Amino acid sequence: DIVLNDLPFVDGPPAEGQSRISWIKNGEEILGADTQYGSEGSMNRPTVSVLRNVEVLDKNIGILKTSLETANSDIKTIQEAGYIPEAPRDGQAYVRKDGEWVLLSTFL
Amino acid sequence: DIVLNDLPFVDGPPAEGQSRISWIKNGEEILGADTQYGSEGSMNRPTVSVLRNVEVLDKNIGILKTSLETANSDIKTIQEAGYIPEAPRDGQAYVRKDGEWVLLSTFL
Amino acid sequence: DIVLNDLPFVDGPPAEGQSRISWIKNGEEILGADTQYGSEGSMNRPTVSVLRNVEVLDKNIGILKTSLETANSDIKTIQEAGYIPEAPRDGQAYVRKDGEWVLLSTFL
Repeated sequence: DIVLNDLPFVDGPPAEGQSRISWIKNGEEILGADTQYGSEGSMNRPTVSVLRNVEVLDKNIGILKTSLETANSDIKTIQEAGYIPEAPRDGQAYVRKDGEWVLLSTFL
Repeated sequence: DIVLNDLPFVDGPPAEGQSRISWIKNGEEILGADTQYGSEGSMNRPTVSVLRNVEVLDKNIGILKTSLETANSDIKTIQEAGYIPEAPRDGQAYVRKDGEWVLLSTFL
Repeated sequence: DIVLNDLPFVDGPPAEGQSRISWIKNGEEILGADTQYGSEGSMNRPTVSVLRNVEVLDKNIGILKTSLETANSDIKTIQEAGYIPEAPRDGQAYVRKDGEWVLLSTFL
């Protein structure tokens, strides 16, 4: 069975591998980042955690995609296998000739 | 066909089961939460809605995973079924013996 | 193979079709939107980008869903095809009659 990543942040009690998101609180210092690409500061904090979740969802979609591509290829192989369908169910015996079922009695 | 959950929040006119996200507006009071795990306050508001969407995406990925696991098991069953491939198409009749196609004429 | 959309915003160096998310920075003017449904303003900015990503994930899940629905239908068709399983492997020849394998020798 398919193993996916759990979301790293939750708005509620966390399970293994998870942390509880920290929403912006009244009373805490309201801050942003001090570099051009940093993500620190309370104003960014919960949004960063939501993005961490989004990155994991993207990876999980990729895991499903790979498995589905394999399923699609496996299906195509089965479709191309040339498996033979049932013969008539009419109390008569059949043999295989030129991609069809032919009565055994025509040869006896 | 597979039934997934619609995203509960949209940045545009909503359809059934959806609400329009409320971005932070100039003039409104800029607030956070008053408890350690609450998510209230304008500073959190749109981020909370985006997280609601993320939670639904996670569930939808799970629905696809379950369906794909069933597909994978169904494919494995077909692969293990021992279905028989076509016989030669050469104007001759064939019968089945020891997992192969053998000429009927060898028995007559 | 299945073609999905790349996420438009990343917290790191972008690849083709991507932009680097701009987190809220100390020193920049802290602003929201000036209309009831606009998303402008630094306070909304990274959250908007995360939502853009969420919208793309939703679309990608839909692409997988369509492909998986086709796989499921293709599997059902194979299951309903009436393909014939192997005959006994016992050194004897078999012919097909009434949905079963019957010994050729019973007809000779």
